[PDB]
Amino acid sequence: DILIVWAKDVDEMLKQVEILRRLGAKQIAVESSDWRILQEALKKGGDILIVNGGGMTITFRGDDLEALLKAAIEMIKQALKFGATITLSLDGNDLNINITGVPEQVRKELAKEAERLAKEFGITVTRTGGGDVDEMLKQVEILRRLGAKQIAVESDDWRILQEALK
Amino acid sequence: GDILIVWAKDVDEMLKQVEILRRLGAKQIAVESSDWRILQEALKKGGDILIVNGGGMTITFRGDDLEALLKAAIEMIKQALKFGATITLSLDGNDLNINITGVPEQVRKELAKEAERLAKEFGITVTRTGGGDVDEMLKQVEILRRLGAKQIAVESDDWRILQEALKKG
Ligand SMILES: [Tb+3]
Repeated sequence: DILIVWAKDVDEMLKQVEILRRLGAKQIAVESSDWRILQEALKKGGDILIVNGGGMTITFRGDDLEALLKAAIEMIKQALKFGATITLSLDGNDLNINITGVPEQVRKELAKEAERLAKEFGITVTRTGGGDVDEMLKQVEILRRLGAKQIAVESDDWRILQEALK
Repeated sequence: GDILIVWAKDVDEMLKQVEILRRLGAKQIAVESSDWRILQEALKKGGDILIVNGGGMTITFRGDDLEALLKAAIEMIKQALKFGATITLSLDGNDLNINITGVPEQVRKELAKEAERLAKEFGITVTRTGGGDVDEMLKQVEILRRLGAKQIAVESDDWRILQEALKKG
């Protein structure tokens, strides 16, 4: 079997991999949309790299944790209406919202609603993951040239990302 | 070539995605899902690499009032984030499906109580299900292997789930 560490933070990733290595895990894969986490996973001896090229992460930032929640609520209602799977975690002043299981048209709508909500509630929003096909080709080659022998690519929607196979 | 993973929560979308990749000449396609039906269907249609990702404390709210499920959803997110938990939600017809990870068993018990409380308040049912238990995962993994899964991976953001899966693997 393979154990896959879904990693959102480089230091969280390193701790999780070491915890599993300590207990004798022989096949550790690290999964991220963050190229930095994948490069650090590779240096620390991750057996498989999984490039997550699908979904979307919306991060609301602000010292008013109430205002982050109120924006996150409107995103959640919108995302659930579109049939999304939504994962939420509060990491300091960052409310992290991962959205999967929706097509590109819905990704674009939820990104614009996230930007609107940020201004309405007077907070900051950053969007990551589901980057362009050229960037994925470029960064996957960088992983290979760094010595990555085992790369998998993951998406909930291959209708655009199929361009990467041509 | 690289192994290409199709993440799926719908069986029909899963098959369409696998066909897109197969049409372009993808040699090794993996299917990833928390839904054991979708993983089983991936095997029936000739797949053999599967990723199981649904581990943790799984709770289902059920009701005819969509707006009451939505309200209970919001309140559970508030409560989860307060305890520093990671919360995954999906609205599947009249069922709001929730998975809680990143916390110890002591914190799991507290969020289960608040789930039963919010069920009563908003006039909906809660099913505290062992679907996310690693014992349930191992049983379902054995079924996948007997249905022809040659490569199984267990995925989580929670080191506690992967640790428990390693020890019993
Ligand atoms: Tb995955």
